[PDB]
Amino acid sequence: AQYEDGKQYTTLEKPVAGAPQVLEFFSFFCPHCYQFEEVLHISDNVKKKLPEGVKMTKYHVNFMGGDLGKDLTQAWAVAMALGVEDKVTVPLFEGVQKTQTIRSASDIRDVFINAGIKGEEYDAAWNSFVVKSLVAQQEKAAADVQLRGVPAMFVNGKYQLNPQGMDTSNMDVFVQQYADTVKYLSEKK
Repeated sequence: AQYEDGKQYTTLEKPVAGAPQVLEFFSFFCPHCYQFEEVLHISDNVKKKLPEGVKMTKYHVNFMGGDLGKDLTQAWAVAMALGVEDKVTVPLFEGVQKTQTIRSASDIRDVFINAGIKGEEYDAAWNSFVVKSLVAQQEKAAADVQLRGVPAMFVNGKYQLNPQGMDTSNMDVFVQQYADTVKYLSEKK
């Protein structure tokens, strides 16, 4: 087969009912995740290959970066609640990995302020129970798939992407293979 269970993807031994159709996990501390988002633009290219209106979900994880890592999971919940992911993803990645200026929860807040989210609005969302619920959803989704590494992509709660053996000598060819593979997995019956 051109797509083989155990090679380009794995079938979860314990599938997850009700899971998002396309579910990515990342950490702003995760170096491959910086490449995936800032250089390869994996999420955007998967989106362009799936039908218009499929739900893609992207969650942050707690198991990298200790205290600040868990602060970033709560900040990502704020980003999802306010719908400002496209404004803060680059400065959060660069603040953690490029300039390394994000060292406290206040430094995270500064990134939102600089991106145009008013301090009053960020603070209200940060302390809101809507955000607490999104934090819980992120933790539960990770536990549902027994998540131990990032970046990770899961399709229909049933399949995990395995990019590790794919040819990465050409970054556009690799991104296309990745997206075509997600599309194939989404179409499995």
